[PDB]
Amino acid sequence: SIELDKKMYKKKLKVLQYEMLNAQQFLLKNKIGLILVFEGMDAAGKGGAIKRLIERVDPRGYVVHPISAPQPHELRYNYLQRFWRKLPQHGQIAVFDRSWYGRVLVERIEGFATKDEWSRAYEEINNFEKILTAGDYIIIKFWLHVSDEEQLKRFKEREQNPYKSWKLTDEDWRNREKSPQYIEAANEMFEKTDKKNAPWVLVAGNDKKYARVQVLQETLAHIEREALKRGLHLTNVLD
Ligand SMILES: Cc1cn([C@H]2C[C@H](O)[C@@H](COP(=O)(O)O)O2)c(=O)[nH]c1=O
Repeated sequence: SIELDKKMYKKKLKVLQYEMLNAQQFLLKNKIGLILVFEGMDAAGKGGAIKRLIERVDPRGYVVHPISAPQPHELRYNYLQRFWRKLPQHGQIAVFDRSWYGRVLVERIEGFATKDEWSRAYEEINNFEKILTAGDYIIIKFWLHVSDEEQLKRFKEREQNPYKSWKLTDEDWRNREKSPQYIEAANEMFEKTDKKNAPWVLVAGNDKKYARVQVLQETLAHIEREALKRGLHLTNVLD
């Protein structure tokens, strides 16, 4: 595939979003749930890619969960409990903007999880996801990669953006210094939890338009593959 100008990007995006709406109706009709994980550094473009992914999908059929730090009430349970509570029904879509993989990313880097906790978490997470995918759930995980210089450009845009500058803090700037550790943790995560039933898709995120298109294409492709594995064929169930 090639990069496209804005008009052709818009047309390709519109077709892919129609196909995503159709795929949602297909998964609902066949009562197969869909779980999408998004991870990546601050300003990697997770939020915008999610917005394009579900923009034309029926709002009754999905929930986007913006995941932040566990609250004190959530820490009274196992770290996966707050995520168990958010799982979609069969036939519904759940999007996790950050996810249980925080156990092996920010919580590992910041020392919130002990060494034993994050060390054993890879197989705990594999086993959890396998429970779901052996039943009636499809899981895809996306890592949006962004360069340090592109992230810096986006931080400066945010600090000049009246809708976003209130949220950018000195702590975020300082956390940019921890990026090497995050990259190492993400690479170990990829090595240990990239599974056939629950793949990691690495998304080239420096160009937002390409990232949005790729997220849509990869979601649709894995839905079609998993449909085939289940003896079903994705067709147009809209018209
Ligand atoms: C998303 C997330 C953040 N955190 C921590 C990191 C920071 O100390 C704090 C706020 O992070 P945030 O500003 O990126 O949401 O919460 C966790 O411990 N676990 C998580 O899953």
